[PDB]
Amino acid sequence: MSVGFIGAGQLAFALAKGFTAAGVLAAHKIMASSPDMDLATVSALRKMGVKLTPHNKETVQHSDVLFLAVKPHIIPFILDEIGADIEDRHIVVSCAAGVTISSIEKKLSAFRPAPRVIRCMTNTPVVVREGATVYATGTHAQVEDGRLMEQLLSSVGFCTEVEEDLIDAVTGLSGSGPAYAFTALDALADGGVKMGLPRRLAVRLGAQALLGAAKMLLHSEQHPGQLKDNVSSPGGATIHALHVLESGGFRSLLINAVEASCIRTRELQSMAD
Amino acid sequence: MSVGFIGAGQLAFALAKGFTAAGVLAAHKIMASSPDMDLATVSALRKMGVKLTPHNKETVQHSDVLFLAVKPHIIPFILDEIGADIEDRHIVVSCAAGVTISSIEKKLSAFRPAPRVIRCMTNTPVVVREGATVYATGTHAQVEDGRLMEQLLSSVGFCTEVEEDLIDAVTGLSGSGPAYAFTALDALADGGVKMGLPRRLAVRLGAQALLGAAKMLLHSEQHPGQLKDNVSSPGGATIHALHVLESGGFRSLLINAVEASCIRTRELQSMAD
Amino acid sequence: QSMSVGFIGAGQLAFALAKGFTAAGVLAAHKIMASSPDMDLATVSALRKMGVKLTPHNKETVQHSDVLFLAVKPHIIPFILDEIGADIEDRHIVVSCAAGVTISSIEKKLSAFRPAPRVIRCMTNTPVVVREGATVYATGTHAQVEDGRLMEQLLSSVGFCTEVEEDLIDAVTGLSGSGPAYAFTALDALADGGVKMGLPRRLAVRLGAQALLGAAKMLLHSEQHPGQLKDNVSSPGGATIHALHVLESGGFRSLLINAVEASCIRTRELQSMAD
Amino acid sequence: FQSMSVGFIGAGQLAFALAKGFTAAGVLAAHKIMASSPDMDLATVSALRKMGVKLTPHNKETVQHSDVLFLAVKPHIIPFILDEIGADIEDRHIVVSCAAGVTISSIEKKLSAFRPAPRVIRCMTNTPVVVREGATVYATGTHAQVEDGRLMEQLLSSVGFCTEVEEDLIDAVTGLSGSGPAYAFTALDALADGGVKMGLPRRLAVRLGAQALLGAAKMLLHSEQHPGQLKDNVSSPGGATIHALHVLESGGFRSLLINAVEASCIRTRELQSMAD
Ligand SMILES: O=CN1CCC[C@H]1C(=O)O
Ligand SMILES: O=CN1CCC[C@H]1C(=O)O
Ligand SMILES: O=CN1CCC[C@H]1C(=O)O
Ligand SMILES: O=CN1CCC[C@H]1C(=O)O
Repeated sequence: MSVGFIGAGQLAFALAKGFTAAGVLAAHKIMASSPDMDLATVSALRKMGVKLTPHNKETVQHSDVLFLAVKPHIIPFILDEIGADIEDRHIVVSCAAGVTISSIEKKLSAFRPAPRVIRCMTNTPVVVREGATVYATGTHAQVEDGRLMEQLLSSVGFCTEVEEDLIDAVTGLSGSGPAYAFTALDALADGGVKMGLPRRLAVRLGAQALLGAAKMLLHSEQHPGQLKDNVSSPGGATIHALHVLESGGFRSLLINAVEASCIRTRELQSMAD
Repeated sequence: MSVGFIGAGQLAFALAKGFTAAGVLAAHKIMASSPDMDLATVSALRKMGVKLTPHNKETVQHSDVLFLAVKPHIIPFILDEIGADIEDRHIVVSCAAGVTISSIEKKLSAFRPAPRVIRCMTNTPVVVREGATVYATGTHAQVEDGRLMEQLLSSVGFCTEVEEDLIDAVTGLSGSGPAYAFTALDALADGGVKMGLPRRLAVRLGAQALLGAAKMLLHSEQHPGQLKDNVSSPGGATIHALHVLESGGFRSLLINAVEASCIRTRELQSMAD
Repeated sequence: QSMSVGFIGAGQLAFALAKGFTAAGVLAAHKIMASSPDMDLATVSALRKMGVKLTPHNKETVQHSDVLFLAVKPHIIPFILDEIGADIEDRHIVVSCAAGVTISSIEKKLSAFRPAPRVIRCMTNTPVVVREGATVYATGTHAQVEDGRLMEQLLSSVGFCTEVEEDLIDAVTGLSGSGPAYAFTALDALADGGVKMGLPRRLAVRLGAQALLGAAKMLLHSEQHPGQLKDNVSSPGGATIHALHVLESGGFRSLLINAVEASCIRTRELQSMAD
Repeated sequence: FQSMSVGFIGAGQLAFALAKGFTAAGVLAAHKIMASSPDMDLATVSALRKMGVKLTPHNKETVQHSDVLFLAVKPHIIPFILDEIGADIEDRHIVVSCAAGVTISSIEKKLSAFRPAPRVIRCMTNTPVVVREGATVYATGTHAQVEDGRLMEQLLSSVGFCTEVEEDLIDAVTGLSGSGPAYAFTALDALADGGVKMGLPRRLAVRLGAQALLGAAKMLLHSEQHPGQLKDNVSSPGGATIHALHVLESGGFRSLLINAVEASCIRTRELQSMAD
């Protein structure tokens, strides 16, 4: 099979790099297109083996699965540019935040009547094949289309099917989650440096701490609260540090963040509607 | 070689499980001892293949490397119990928080004059072989002793040598860090549930988000701030969520936490001095 | 070259551009004119001693200028356009500096007189006066391609300048348009802190200003983003990382984000209020 | 001073920044500069090599081939350096400590155990010397000749602002201009986040924020006004800027920067007293 990318943002690069690292796709069977392709990401993808072109039309003509990794504002402009080139073989996979299956199908249906559409919310760590992906199938997607999507995106991380009305919430949690983590890792590093550690060592240890904790959770049947309980010894350093987190309302800020991101995602649909 | 554990807390179990999963030690070459061994962790370690005993003395007699995974309060009581049994072959590895190499050597030197002592700060994710470990070598540790320690603890995570005066700070960062992460994952899950996701899915996606983000950081040369910049698209959901984190002082709470844990660790030394 | 520049309005922004353009030597002699209803005598004196021609009639500036800067308050823009509208000619480039006011609304006023007014909208800031301004501009629907290039070269002589899409200008206003006032507020507070710890006020003002200029210049001359530079200069256990913690505890970052957003939102309100 | 050699004990960020500024200003030949450091596997050590600076692992070699000696090491290393090279300090030497908090008195006391009249200067500079826009103060020790202080004023003025102060002000200077660039990097990172939130590309938001701050600082430096008057001058009635100033005030923005200068100054004083 052949995969194409319309758009060349951080996400298209991350997916193409994950797919090739996963060995599920010969990078020569990947094509990308952009309006502005920087001399870096161009040389990044050209050194990767990904054929490029500045015309979205050529990418559609040589690709089977079409990932749309463009800003939600640009999706309808793209769809009306390539809709005449959409064939029956194509599966159109929108990664745009908020943009609904219905709006994409209604644009494409003006050309050929049964577009096969999938909507997905994934994230940048597909680049190291630890992405978190959900997807919903559209009204003309054959059953095999969803199984293919599940197989392909599982090669670069966790992936599961959801009902479309959960995707804005998923965007607030795992779509934006890596930025929450980078912010937390920056701050944990500042705390390590304050108490005397070299910056390099502080960044490394904070990151390894988070990675091991998350893997511990993924590999147990327990919820986060029981694990917190398990590792907080009576009277110890850790329970003292947890108290100062609670005193600033640490937990509510992360709830606030998921909510704010989910709500903004819904606005990005409405503004594009 | 043969490894022994004095104490059977969450840490001794986590290390023994990591070592056996790593295949660096035949679990029959691991011995553990505890004052109170619960019928679970006993059956956990007995099903694992680890020989047990309720006498610390037998564990010393059949082990080469001796991990002391007991509360800092109990260390000097242990040392005066086993000090007469310490032989020239033994390497004594203290995992206790705050307890200094000097205090351990001064206890053991009352018996035989050149105890080989190592101090380390590791964490529970060694159980899934993603620990974060630092260690400092004592005044009679041969050079090979530190290289052995580095090899053994690298089989269950990241490991590096540090000067002893950084270890209290490391405790505040990666020693306590998993609890910070479990707290954050609990709260991120509450945020996902608030916006409509099933609890199971919310826990899974938050954890995968954190793991992928941390792996992304470990696999780039960049610091956390540049990665935050890379994934925050103009006007998007993520930058909106980051603002609400900043408005609650999210960053300062994690700095507060590392500081509080490091300071409490120093108190645990002084109270034991 | 042979080109002439005119200012309608004589507030602090128009003064700052006239002074910066003359310090740049980018125009021939006597090529700058400015007009206003009630110009204060100091501004009259300063501009006159600068070589800038002055007149109370906006029509005179229009008639002797090729590039026309409108540096008046957004509320005043519709009245000026009604006054000068019949005097706008094909050769003219109308550059609006008013916050919020859209190219669309300017072209709509001017088109009732002549059909194809050449309009550019820009957001610049006061430090053009020392040739370190930050300027963005957007071109209107009847601007020739050479009009944007002319504007770029002109405003580059007094600072950074780049073209943007018009829908970014409100956000630029919140960042570099209001930026200098955020900096003056910060420098006043840093000086207060220096004085609290025992420095003379004069020394505290100078040191804080020099620290901010040096820091901004470091960033401009590196490929790095600010986060990496913060990491580079915060030594373990040191005085600087201790002070960064107290900034974080008060949510220092969130306040500057709040400021950019508040200025951008108010700028959007200044368009609609005119519309 | 086309004949004098400059030496750096320490080859870190400050040493690189000064050496780069000194050579960029043409005030010193790079081959007249020598630096020593504990470990050579530093990015700063490699950059010094490429600049033409001579590097050595032995502090005593630096001492023996330099006339002006910059101590660019952490405060708690100063007493260890002074014990190592004290016997090699000759009469021609000017010793310039850049360490935060460490007093002239403590440096002279160590060196005087060897030769009796060490010429010592204490300074507090900052990283922007690397683009020749540093902010520097210095105080002269009890055996410094009058030409030593004016030589110091001459050398450091080539990489930014420089003035002599009484020593009891240097801890305060550290909290203001020593730590100052870090306050600005934090402020620039947040302003860029603000620009991005409102729809600007990140690269453009970084560029515009930096240019705004540079131009503001230069405006202030080039007037006789204090910052308050300039804030008044650029804040038009009912406008976007004054609305934004109000939200800064509502979070106590001014008090946070006062808190910062104070916290850095207090920590600098602790760094001395710990070493004492
Ligand atoms: O209880 C957990 N931990 C991990 C670091 C040391 C110990 C403590 O909290 O004191
Ligand atoms: O910019 C990053 N992301 C990830 C989720 C969607 C997009 C956004 O912020 O709008
Ligand atoms: O680390 C940076 N600096 C600049 C001033 C002194 C030193 C410190 O923070 O202690
Ligand atoms: O008053 C100052 N300024 C600078 C940006 C625009 C204008 C305003 O605040 O509305």
